[PDB]
Amino acid sequence: TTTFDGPVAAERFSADTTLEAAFLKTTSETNHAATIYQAGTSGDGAALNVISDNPGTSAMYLSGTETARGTLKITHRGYADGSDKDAAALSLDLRVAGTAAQGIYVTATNGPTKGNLIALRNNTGLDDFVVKGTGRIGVGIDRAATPRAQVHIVQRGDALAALLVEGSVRIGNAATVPTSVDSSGGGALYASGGALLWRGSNGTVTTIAPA
Amino acid sequence: TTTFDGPVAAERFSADTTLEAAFLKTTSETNHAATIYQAGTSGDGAALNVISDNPGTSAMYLSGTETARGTLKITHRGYADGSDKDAAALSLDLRVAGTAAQGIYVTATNGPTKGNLIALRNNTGLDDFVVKGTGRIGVGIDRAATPRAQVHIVQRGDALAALLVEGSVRIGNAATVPTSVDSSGGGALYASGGALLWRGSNGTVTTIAPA
Amino acid sequence: TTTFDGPVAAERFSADTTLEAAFLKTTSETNHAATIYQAGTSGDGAALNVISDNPGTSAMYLSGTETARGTLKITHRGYADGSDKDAAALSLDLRVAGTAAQGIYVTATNGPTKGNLIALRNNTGLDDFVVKGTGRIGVGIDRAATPRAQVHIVQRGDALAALLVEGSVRIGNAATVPTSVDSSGGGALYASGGALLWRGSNGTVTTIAPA
Ligand code: NA
Ligand code: NA
Ligand code: NA
Repeated sequence: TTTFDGPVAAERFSADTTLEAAFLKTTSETNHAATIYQAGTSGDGAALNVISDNPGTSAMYLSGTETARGTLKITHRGYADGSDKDAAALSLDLRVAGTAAQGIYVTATNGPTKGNLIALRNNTGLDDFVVKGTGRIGVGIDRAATPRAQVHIVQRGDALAALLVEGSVRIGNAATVPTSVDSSGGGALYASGGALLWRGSNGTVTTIAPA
Repeated sequence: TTTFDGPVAAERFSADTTLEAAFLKTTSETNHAATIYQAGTSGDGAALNVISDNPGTSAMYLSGTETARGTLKITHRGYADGSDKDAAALSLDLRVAGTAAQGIYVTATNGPTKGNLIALRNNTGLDDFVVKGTGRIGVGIDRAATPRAQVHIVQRGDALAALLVEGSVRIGNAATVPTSVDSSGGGALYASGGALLWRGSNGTVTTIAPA
Repeated sequence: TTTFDGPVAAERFSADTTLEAAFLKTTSETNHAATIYQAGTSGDGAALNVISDNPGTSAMYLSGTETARGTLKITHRGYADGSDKDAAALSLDLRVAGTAAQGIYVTATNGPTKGNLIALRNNTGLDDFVVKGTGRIGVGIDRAATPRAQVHIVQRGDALAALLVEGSVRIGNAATVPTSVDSSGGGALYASGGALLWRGSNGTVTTIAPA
């Protein structure tokens, strides 16, 4: 063993070992524990290449305790001319035909979070796609609004419909008969005893078609 | 070149080079290859800061061969008082106006996986949002259940509707006329020859409105 | 301080410090800046283990400027026998009961991207689930096609319906009355003045049920 009381600088560091090759611990209010930087401006060089051959353990663990930031924060620095149309911030490949591996898995093992499970926020003023902690889904709703149904879709822009279905729509019997409609007016379409019914905004209930 | 036959300890390691700055290889059944740890409890210090200026290659590659874990596993250690409402496990920023970069891209280049493409599982007993390997989507279905349509939504909790649409609903002609309904009863709404039809649970088929 | 003019090799590198423990900078068109490799084929060893105790800063930052690749690229090397049914490429755990932390957050802080916010592409020829830069959503649409509504669902495979709703469907009044239908034929279902209406493919408009 060799102990340097100060910093070491070198052209390169390498270890091929049965010990843990690196343990880098920093305690500071200003310094990161590690910076890895690829300054090349072309070629086949990444900043960081991580590989595991061990099937019994995650190739990589990341744990944080942030109050107002992402545990992993990924920035893609794009191009004003749109020459990055084939790039992504995050790309996942599930390789090997026959695999049953999942793509993205999100849970909360001590109990449900009160925060959004996913929030895609590209267009100003909107939640393009959001799944709330409650499980309700918004599609084009006002940003940070509470969805007013299990799934809430708003027709935006020059879209000609809120919803297109190329196929049939099954509607199960409602467990509770509606007594109201949405604040956007219109009405409530539901099944009751196998029949199709509409409650309109003025409170008229019509059986449209029988069981 | 300098070869240490044993471990090296130092106050800091730095390299500014044209070689690969670090190669850390471990072969073990108990040791990780590398641990990076920020022990600070406040300030602007991260554990790991990775940057690339090379547009021709991913800033970071991660490859694993896990049988029952995530290739990247991210844990956010939260707070019982909800003081982490602005935090996230994963945060992506697509910067530079004019960019055409994508957010999240998932595929399976050797053939389709049999596992879930995404599974958001916050609430006990439920799949809040799941996209199966088949492409079917569940919203509030029982956890791990097979969706019973291309998209299957269940009205949960105190939601007043399964689906709210602020706009019109287009229904294309069904390629195959329904001959059955869902196990939750109710019926099947479909278009046929431009007309709107309902099949009820007792098998009655009604043309509600003409083409 | 100690300066090595050449490469250093050792059995292990460790630092427990108040400085940044590691700064690894490479400028090259062929070399990565760092490779971390777990060559073990069993056990509890990961390649990389990253931990932060600092709540004021992301545990990990990643920044890239790719034109045609992912900033973070994750590959899971699977198994032909499906013995990886419990594995995932990305796994997120929001821990601590009471937490309000979010799962996945995606935005574009300089203005909207023109690329897909999320694209799940498992089945050949299809977009299983895609959210376009515009916010439109496709479910089973042809891969890379533009959705023809805010949400566009296609009944695929042996699914018996495009959409199943176990609950009621609220339809708000349409801000603009439809004057056309989809290219898949059928018609347009909408609310108008609290009433339910259908426009069929031949242009007939029927009030199905009153407000
Ligand atoms: Na639009
Ligand atoms: Na609820
Ligand atoms: Na199917």
